[PDB]
Amino acid sequence: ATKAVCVLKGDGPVQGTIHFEAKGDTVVVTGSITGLTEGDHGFHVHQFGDNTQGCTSAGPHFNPLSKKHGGPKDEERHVGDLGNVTADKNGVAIVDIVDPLISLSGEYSIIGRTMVVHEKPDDLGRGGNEESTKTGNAGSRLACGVIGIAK
Amino acid sequence: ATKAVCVLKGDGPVQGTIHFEAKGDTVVVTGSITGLTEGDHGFHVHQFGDNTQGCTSAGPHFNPLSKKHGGPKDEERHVGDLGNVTADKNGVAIVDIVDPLISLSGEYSIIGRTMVVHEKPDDLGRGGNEESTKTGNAGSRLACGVIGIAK
Ligand SMILES: [Cu+]
Ligand SMILES: [Cu+]
Ligand SMILES: [Zn+2]
Ligand SMILES: [Zn+2]
Repeated sequence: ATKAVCVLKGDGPVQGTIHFEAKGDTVVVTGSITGLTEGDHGFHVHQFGDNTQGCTSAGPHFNPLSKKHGGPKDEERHVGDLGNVTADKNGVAIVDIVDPLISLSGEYSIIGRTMVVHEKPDDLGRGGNEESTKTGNAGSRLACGVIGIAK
Repeated sequence: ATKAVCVLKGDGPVQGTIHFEAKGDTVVVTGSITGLTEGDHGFHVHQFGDNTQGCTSAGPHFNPLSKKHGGPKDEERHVGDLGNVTADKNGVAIVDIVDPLISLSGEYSIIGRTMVVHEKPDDLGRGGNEESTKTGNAGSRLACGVIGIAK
């Protein structure tokens, strides 16, 4: 794909639509997520596009390079590690990301994988417990969607 | 991918879980769809994995070869044309398909595309009208899901 889209859904108030575009050699990630608590929320590509057990069956973060969890600017990060989206007082987080590791084709393709927004801020792998190095302590998955080819 | 999965959801009673496995040069499609009226129901891969407008934003049957609509055993068929699933009196259709045209990788890859189950039987391009030649007269989209990568 050159364009992809993801509709985030869960059991609670959180919803969103995420768009992806292969621009130049990078992927531009845009959209919005609504119904969030104010502040940062972990935002990641999870390995499986599998919603059979809700957002749980999406598996861990997309990680073809077998690294520990990090922030999007880190060398040591998962390919899926897109950092945090930040909700305002109205519950709206505007997604605006350009990422060097994700792709919409080949080895790094996130098509058919899952976008997940989480309950808590991602500590970007700097929390100092084992959990930080896996998920950034971002906690439960509020909404997710399988990433699909868009027109 | 080598395995894929789709969760079909819509605005009514119909839902399902469809699994896909690359086997030799085919894709094995298994699963079930529940909440259907008894009888045949059109079942196709559609072009976009785009659920922003429910099943409508999936677009047409996946058709990279620009062919007319057919049944899965026809030479003249869309890549996405998987025929019908058949619901019993209890409303359960068991999906058991082997298809050589859809793929889980490359040009005919259905990863990131949308599986759709329909209101009416698919006449397999044999209804004698113009619509038959596009959609098999399978009617409304009861449920759909983006096909994602599975473990
Ligand atoms: Cu995540
Ligand atoms: Cu269809
Ligand atoms: Zn991670
Ligand atoms: Zn067709």
